[PDB]
Amino acid sequence: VVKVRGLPWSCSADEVQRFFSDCKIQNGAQGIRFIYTREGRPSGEAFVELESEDEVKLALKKDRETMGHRYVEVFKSNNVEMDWVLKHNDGFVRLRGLPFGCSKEEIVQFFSGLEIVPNGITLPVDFQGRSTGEAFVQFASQEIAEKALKKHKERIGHRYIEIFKSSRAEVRTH
Repeated sequence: VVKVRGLPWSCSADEVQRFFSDCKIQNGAQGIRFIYTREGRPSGEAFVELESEDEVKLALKKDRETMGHRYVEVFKSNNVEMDWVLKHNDGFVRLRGLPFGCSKEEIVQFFSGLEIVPNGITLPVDFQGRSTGEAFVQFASQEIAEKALKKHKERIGHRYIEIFKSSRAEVRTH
């Protein structure tokens, strides 16, 4: 059990196997289990199933290896962590592809109508410190969040802010 982060949303199961060629992935391609959202799309974070305990060190070795044009975070995990995953009531919204220096003030001004819960915007950072380009948003109600989803690609600066219906589980994993 080796948790992965920063993987692309348009990647294949063989791409992570080719990325982790040094390691012998248990249960072939089935072992490289992706973590999906409530919408169904892949999150960007995966759950790799390393066969041997010695291969875990070989897996963790590529902690900041460049998969094309981005850094991939690699971290050790427990089998219990993999079991507790929710993919398939909640007022969460997965925001994706945001301007570089995008502020919480910019995001609140964007959804000027739909109410956000206190400190709703939970904008996460990469291991280096920079913003991931994605964000979260806990609205006051699920019905409020549903309305937010209607603006699924409005321009913020010069970016179609892709909005997806997420959950608290995805927010806790980030």
